This record gives sequence, structure tokens and C-alpha cells, in this order.
Amino acid sequence: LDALLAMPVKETKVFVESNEEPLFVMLKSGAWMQQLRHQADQGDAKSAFWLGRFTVEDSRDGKTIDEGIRLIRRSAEGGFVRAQLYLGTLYANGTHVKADPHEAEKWLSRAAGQGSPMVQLYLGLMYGHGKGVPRDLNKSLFWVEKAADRGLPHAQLARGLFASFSHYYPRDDEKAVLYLTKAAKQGMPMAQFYLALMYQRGRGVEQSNEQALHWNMLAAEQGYPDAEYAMSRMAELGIGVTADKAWSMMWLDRAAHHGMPLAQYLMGMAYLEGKSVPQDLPVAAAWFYKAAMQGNADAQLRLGYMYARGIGVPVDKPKAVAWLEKAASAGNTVAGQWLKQLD
Amino acid sequence: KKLDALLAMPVKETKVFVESNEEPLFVMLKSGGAWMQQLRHQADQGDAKSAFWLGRFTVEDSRDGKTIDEGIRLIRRSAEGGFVRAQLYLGTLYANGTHVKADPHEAEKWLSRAAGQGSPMVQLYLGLMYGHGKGVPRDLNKSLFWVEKAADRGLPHAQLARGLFASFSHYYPRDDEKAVLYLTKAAKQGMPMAQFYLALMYQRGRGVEQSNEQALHWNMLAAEQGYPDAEYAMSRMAELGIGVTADKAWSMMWLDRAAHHGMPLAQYLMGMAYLEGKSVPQDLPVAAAWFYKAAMQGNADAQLRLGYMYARGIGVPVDKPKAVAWLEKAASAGNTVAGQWLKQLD
Repeated sequence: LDALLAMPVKETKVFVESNEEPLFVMLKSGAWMQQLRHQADQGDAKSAFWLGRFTVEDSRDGKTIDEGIRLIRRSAEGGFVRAQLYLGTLYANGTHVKADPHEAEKWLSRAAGQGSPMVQLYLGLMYGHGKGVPRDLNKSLFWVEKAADRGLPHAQLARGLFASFSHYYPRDDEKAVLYLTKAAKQGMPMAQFYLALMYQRGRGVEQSNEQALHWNMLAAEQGYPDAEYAMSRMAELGIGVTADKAWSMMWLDRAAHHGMPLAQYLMGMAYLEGKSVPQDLPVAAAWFYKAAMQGNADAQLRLGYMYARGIGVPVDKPKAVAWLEKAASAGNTVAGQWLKQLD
Repeated sequence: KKLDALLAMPVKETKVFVESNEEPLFVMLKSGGAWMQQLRHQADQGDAKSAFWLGRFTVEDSRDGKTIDEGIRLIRRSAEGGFVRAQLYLGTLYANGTHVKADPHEAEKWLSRAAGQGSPMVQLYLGLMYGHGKGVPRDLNKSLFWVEKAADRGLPHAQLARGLFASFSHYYPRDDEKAVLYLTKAAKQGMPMAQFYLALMYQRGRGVEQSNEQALHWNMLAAEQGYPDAEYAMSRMAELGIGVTADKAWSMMWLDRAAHHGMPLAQYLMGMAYLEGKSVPQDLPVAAAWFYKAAMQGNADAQLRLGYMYARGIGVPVDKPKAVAWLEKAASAGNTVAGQWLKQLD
């Protein structure tokens, strides 16, 4: 069965960035109580927040939550930054109150206006989102860039990715390198990975294979899979170092064991065609399987054929078409051609 | 005369019901003044509730590390006392590595006790963590135990999750008979996603005897709630006469709903509808508009078709950089003819 090896292999770029929008990438990461309430009703804005917050979280009664939200709002009127942020998220997510974008914007803009750079980055990421607060990409860049200039590593990465890989924010490769470097010096592997990507592709800075090797190494030493795969390509094509196919797949092995579906699929390829490692069909099918579950249509295609004819695995026609039509739905044409053959 | 090559491109047929290609496990995962002295007195004399309230307040308010230490001791004093809230809070501290260093076995201890006497929402939350492996050691058997525990108590999310784990997961085993059981329980509580997958089981004869009548009834209830995947299924049933008589007019109201509801596969067929001037008057700009809406959601056939239309100026201005941008994004998905046109553009 050599028809599986005869298909042309898809050559990838040295650095493989995420296809996901950076916005959604960043947007994912007794008697004592009577004494306490008496303090809040006399002006203690801090007692009003903590009693009110722990009231709406330790109760399912509708009227108990309402009487706790009053304490949270009363503390927000007093200007407590924690109450402004807590009441602000309540209106952005519609939790326990009507989802009010104008009311959510007011408290979150106040909390960010006097709060930590984390809260400022939080408001900025939500300003270019539309849900919760009204969409405003200018106010979004302002709060994100302000939180970055204060030293927050996450906001620096966010500002760099927005001016480099976003379908929303303007493209400025020169400014992206400035903020990616600010976060890469602080130790963020993703910031070091994306900074090395810029240094190689010549976006925003002068092309330098010496520079791309430095920042991607710092990210690869930390175990960042995308950086480890970039090391597999740099070592194979002799970029920044001399060519070393053996060392190339040392990196490919790390990124595969670290969970990267692209590396796992290429590891399955490596053991399928015994060229850089001894041919091991059951191990090749196991590597295709671990990436096929993560949605890699290329691995789903290889594993489906190995099931249709029993290479490395038993002959299982149910499981064969199970992965084939799961890969054809992802746009794999040849997967549907083989699927058309199995009745 | 340039449309002939575009119109001759084959359309990607789909099943009557189109389920998500993502693993169900990952999908479910995304789904001091005078009052304090009075409070601290209750804590130091057995009141585990007061020890938790003071302890949690002290660890989340204060900035001094010595106050955070004193608060966690109060939380542990309340957790050892048997308070469910303290067991849960202390468990997540060891699962996330917050303040204390992450201990998956110590996290499993306190989180299992919280679920052992807590709400089904807590039990499902722990059951999913067992399947994820983060925070607690991965154990698929313990995962199913706490997911079934929350599902058997009437929680719809766990009922849907247990049904999905028994029919569309590669981590958990396959039991189509069990899948229909738990999907039915969540469907009766009005969950549109549960009703959709339940109708899928009836229509494909998995776990129950094949029935288009039942598959029409449950998918109807789901589609009437605006569930886009169910609305697309209704369009496929109405056009093919499955449990109903064929109605190409009714079949495109479901397709129109599912497209505006953001479903990429429906947006693609909307593009096909206005490209081939058969069921509707041909409108090339509108076809490229629907293709674009579906192309930026991963649909490799909209990307191929929008790319060709960008290359030849069909419904859009001629734009070679945008054409190659779409053609290679579809050729990366595995579209053969998408790469052929890419080779014809240098």
C-alpha cells in the first residue's frame, strides 16, 4: 500500500502562527453581619462592596441578590474601584441585572480610569468586541496601549498582535515589533515566538536569521509548542544554524508531545515514510490519531485510509469512513474521493 | 463566459443533520473594625461558615502575604469542618496553583468532597475536570461518574454532556443506547441543542429505531428556538421530503434563518442559491457576499469560490492579492481544484 505515500506533502512556512483572530485569542486568557451592614449604610464603601459581592454570590434568592446589588452599586457611587469593576461586569454579561451596554460602559470606563493595568486591558479587549459594551476600536486601542505602556506584559502582546494579525485593528508592522519586544523581554514565550516571526519575515524590522533564532530559542526553551515547531523548521532548512535533520525532529518530537496538532501529524508522517526515523506503522497511526481528535484534517485523512485497509491498525470500515467524512467536511477533497469508493 | 468554470464546480453535499466536528469534551468545557472581631470570634469557636466568610474575605481583599496566609488557614479550618464552600474553594486553590503550589492529588481530595455533597453544577464541573486532566489527575471513569451524578439529579447541561460523550466523543466510549437516554432527558427540559442531537439519533437510526417522524418532531422544537444547526436540518428535511413532503419554498426559510443566524454551511448554500440562478434570480454580488460570510468561518468551498470570483472579477472587482489569499486558505484545507487555480496564477 504505497498510494498513501504518493500524495504531495504540503510545505509550511518556517513560523506557523494561529489562524484565530488575536482579539478572541486575548479575550479568552449573625450579629457580625448586622454590624457590617451598619458600617456600609453609614459611608464605608469598602464594607458595602465586600458584603454586597459575597451576598450575590452566596445566595440564589432573587430578592437577596437584589439587596446585595444595591450595596455594590452604593459602593460604586462612592467611587470604589472594585465596586465599579464588579458592577461593570454585571451589566456587560447581563448577570442578575438587565444587560445594559451604556451602563456597563460607564462603570468599566471608570474602573479602568483609576484601576490596575489589568482592568485597563480588560476594558480595551472588550471595546473591540461589541458584546457587553458598545464597540469602539479607537477606545479599544487607547485602553490596550495605555495598559501596555504601564508595563503589563499581556497588554503589550495584545497591542503588538492587534497591529500585526488582526482583521479589526489597523496594520502597523513597525509598531507591532515595538510592543512585541516589550513583552518578549519580560519572558512571554508567545511574545518571543511572534517577535522572532517578525524578525524572519522582515515585517516591521530588517530581516535577520540571527535575531529570529534568538527570540524563538527563548520561547522554545520554555516549552512553547509553536516555537518548538519553528525550531524544527529552522534546524531543517539551516536558518540561523547549519542544517541538521536529526535535530530538526528533536524539536518536532517536543512540539508533538506538547500537544501541537501540526507537529503530531508530521510525526505521523515521519513514522509512516521511514526516512528520518525507522518506519513504525502502529506508531504512525497513533500520532495521526492524537492530532485527528484535535481537528487536523490532514491527520484525519491519513488515519482514515489506514483504517480502510488496515495499515498499523485493524481493518475497520466504520472507523475509516468516520474519519474520512470528518476530514472531507473540513474541505479535504481527496478524502471525499476515497469516501465515494467505500459504497 | 467565465462563469462556466465557476458554475461547473461541484457542490459539497452534506447529511440531513450536520453535527459539530469538535470534541464534545472541549465543547462542554467552554459552556478590621468591630464587626470583624465579632466575626473572628465565631470562627475561633467552631462556626465553619464564619471561618469561611472571614477566610475568603481575607485572601481576596488583603495584599499582605501574611494576611493571605491567615485566610487560607481559616478556609482549611472550615474545609476540615465539612463546609462545602470551603472544600470547593480550597480545592480550586490546589488545582490552579493559587497562593499554594498546585497539588493535583490534594485538589482531587477537596474537589471530590465538594461534589460529594454539593450541587449538580459542582458535580458536573468536577466531572469535566476529570476528563480534561488539568487541576486533577485525568480519570475518564471518575469523569463519567460525576457527569452522570449531575445528570441523574436533573441538571440539563450534564444530561446533554453525558449524551454527547456516549455518541460523539473519542475520549469516552460509545453507547448509542445510553446517548438517546440522556439526550432525551435534556430534550424534555427544552434544551435546543439536546433536541437537535436527539433528532439526529432518530434520523440516523443510532440508539433507537430509525424514525423520520420523531426526528422531525424533536428537530422542529429545536429549530423553533432559533438553533441554527437545527434550522439547517429543517431545510434539508423540507427539500428532501423527510418526515414531511418536499417543499423547496419552506426549505428556504429555514436556510434563510440559519444563514442570518451565522451558520457557515447555510451561508454557503445561500451563496450557491444566488450563484446558480435556478431557485432564485441570479445575483453575483449577493452570492459573493454570502460566500464571504461563510469563507471567514472556515468553509473551504466558499473560500475557493470567492477566490475564483476575486480572480476573474465576478460579483466583485478584480483583485488578485485577495484571490490568492482566499485560494491558498482553501488549498490549505485540502481543496484540490483550489490549488489548481493557484498554479494558473503564477
